[PDB]
Amino acid sequence: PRGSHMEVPQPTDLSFVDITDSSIGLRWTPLNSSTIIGYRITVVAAGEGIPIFEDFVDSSVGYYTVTGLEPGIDYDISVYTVKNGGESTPTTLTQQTAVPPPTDLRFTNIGPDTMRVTWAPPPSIDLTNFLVRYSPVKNEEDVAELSISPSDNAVVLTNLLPGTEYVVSVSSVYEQHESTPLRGRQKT
Repeated sequence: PRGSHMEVPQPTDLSFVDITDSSIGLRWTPLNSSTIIGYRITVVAAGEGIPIFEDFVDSSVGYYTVTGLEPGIDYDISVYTVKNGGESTPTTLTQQTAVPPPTDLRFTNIGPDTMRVTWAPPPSIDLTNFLVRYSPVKNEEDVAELSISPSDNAVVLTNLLPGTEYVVSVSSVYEQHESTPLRGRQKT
């Protein structure tokens, strides 16, 4: 088959960085095979079959990018070492672009048992909702939850206990997938 040889090693140390705004960066360490032609990289969502993406770089390149990925969906990335119409077996790994969390959580005690909580939503994403979780700092198991409109950047928590500290987390939710929690704590 491929015959003429000293096999074509694949690369190693495949690395993937994401979020930062839909941009996935893929980097790796050069293969061993002497006189390489370049690399071929594919990114494919882990499900249906049409959305595969491909890019090809030169031998002197060790990274490449893919844009506008879907938040919360798993992608498999494969890098092949290329040598004039000859390719190595690929190295691969999976990546799940994070759902952008909200930012800058602010507390405003508006009553002895009431507090207003506001935040800045993640720009450029049509969220399903924000999920608010809160509980006393001494009993995180007495957590309470609230599902807030994606167009809403605030919520009033009521019926809180006097002289009590609460832990409040706000999470973006996009098709069942939550962002890391935006967390803060305040005392009534």
